[PDB]
Amino acid sequence: SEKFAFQAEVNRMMKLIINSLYKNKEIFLRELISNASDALDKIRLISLTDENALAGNEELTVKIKCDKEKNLLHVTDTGVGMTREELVKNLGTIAKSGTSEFLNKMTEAQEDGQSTSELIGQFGVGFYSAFLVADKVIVTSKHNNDTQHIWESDSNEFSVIADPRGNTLGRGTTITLVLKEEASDYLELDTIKNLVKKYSQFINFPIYVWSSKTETKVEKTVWDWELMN
Ligand SMILES: Nc1ncnc2c1ncn2[C@@H]1O[C@H](C(=O)NCCO)[C@@H](O)[C@H]1O
Repeated sequence: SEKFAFQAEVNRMMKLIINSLYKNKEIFLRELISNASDALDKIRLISLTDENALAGNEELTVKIKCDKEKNLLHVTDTGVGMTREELVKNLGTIAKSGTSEFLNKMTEAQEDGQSTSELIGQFGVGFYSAFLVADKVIVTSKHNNDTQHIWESDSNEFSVIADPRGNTLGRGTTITLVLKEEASDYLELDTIKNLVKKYSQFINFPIYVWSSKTETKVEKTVWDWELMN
């Protein structure tokens, strides 16, 4: 449907982030998990004021799935979600007041030889680190005040469409990563489980990985959400 170019500062930001974490690519998952935590924190706080805030989906979880066969990684939360306008502005521009400070602090850091990965985490701009391991990033989101929408980008542009599938999330957001060939190891359950456990121990919400256990030629395989924190 509707196509957009990234704001120039976001193009600059993306490159800064990519270069900062280029040799620590796994950090992308830490940031997606941190963002999902923030979104969950937000709807939890809204529920203090809105008696019907959780009506679209009564759960408060992060859920992560590998799809080796389709080369996809999904990170789904039932947090606050994003309206169409929010997908466009939050992901495509320097929206928040603090974000603009990131760019300056990031540059002053890289000159003074200070660590920068803490800056990415502190300012919550880690979403773009997804492009370290993904050729395409897809964001499906449902907010109580809007219909379900899909944002998609290969980092050279982005587009937003209303989801033709309707409201499948209930409430929350899915980050779908179309993984680079070099990043296929993030499709392995053992790798993902190890990373999710490392980055979710400090999160105040339950995080699940869609895992499998095979028995016993005759084989029996059991699929279900394995709690990681
Ligand atoms: N899972 C997520 N759920 C709800 N909102 C999310 C989200 N992941 C990112 N966002 C929103 O997009 C913004 C964002 O990550 N912009 C890119 C860096 O500035 C976040 O500040 C947040 O407001």
